[PDB]
Amino acid sequence: GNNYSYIDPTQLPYDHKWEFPRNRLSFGKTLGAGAFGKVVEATAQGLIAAMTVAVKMLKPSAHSTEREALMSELKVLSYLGNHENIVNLLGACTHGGPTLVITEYCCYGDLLNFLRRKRDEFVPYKDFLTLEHLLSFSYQVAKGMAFLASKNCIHRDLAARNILLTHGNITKICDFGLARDIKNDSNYVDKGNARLPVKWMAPESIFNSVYTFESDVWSYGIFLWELFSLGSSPYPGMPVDSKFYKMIKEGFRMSSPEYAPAEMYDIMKTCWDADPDKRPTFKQIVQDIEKQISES
Ligand SMILES: CC1(COc2ccc3c(c2)ncn3-c2ccc3cccc(N4CCC(N)CC4)c3n2)COC1
Repeated sequence: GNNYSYIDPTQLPYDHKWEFPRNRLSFGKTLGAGAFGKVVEATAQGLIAAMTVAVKMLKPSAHSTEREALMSELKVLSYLGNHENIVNLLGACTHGGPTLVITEYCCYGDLLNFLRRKRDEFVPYKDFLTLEHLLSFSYQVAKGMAFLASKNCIHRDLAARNILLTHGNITKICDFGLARDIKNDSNYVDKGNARLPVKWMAPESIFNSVYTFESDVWSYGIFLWELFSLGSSPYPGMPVDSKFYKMIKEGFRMSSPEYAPAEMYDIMKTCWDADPDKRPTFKQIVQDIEKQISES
């Protein structure tokens, strides 16, 4: 009985099959900077000639616990494996300097800014943005999240800003700094003291700091609202304050975006069930969207 346990991927050794020499890595422009650190475009010569990649790194002032967390994220990505709809791990630099995590590069950037740029040219039916594209995006994000859940992982920051768009209109979930394997407890209780994405969070995460497969599903529902509203900020007209929390707890939910199909707003509503047990799984969401695509 006690001779069997769940292998914790963050306790496994770093596998040097990922190691890439930093003297073949040339940094280009900065792609983003924030609590996650710094992300740059780069060329990784000979990782496969020259492929364009993204490289995540910490600020030079970073704490030892920040540095350990980047190593832990590397181990999580190493254990997770490859999927079409995530920003995949390609390599790392783990000695001779600060840790660098090398991942796929997505030339169109984040989906939120993409949507906000294409808002004015959007037309529901027929390059330009159409209802068909938005359904495809909903499907691909659900497939990436189903994959994470099939590996017993939660992302904890699902939002349009953390979805990237690459060639062929393929969407990829990015930023795994907060992702966790929850095989042992079937939840995660956040002990951190960082700023949190309150308007994307399930009420049980706000109130009790508990994260689960089902709280990722809540966030997916908020993502759907962002998507079909073409990049509107969620809960318009509502600051994050005592009024906001009271309303969410009492059962307030956002109305449908104008261009959301009724069956997609139906998914949103089940993602936001107050009872986590009544929310759908990503597996169920994928099957639902599949059938909507086929019926279109
Ligand atoms: C639009 C252009 C392209 O932009 C980009 C941006 C990030 C790009 C990118 C192309 N390929 C990849 N990544 C990544 C990769 C890992 C990341 C790990 C953590 C955080 C990230 N980001 C993106 C979203 C987040 N909300 C803010 C920081 C990350 N990004 C073409 O010139 C910019």
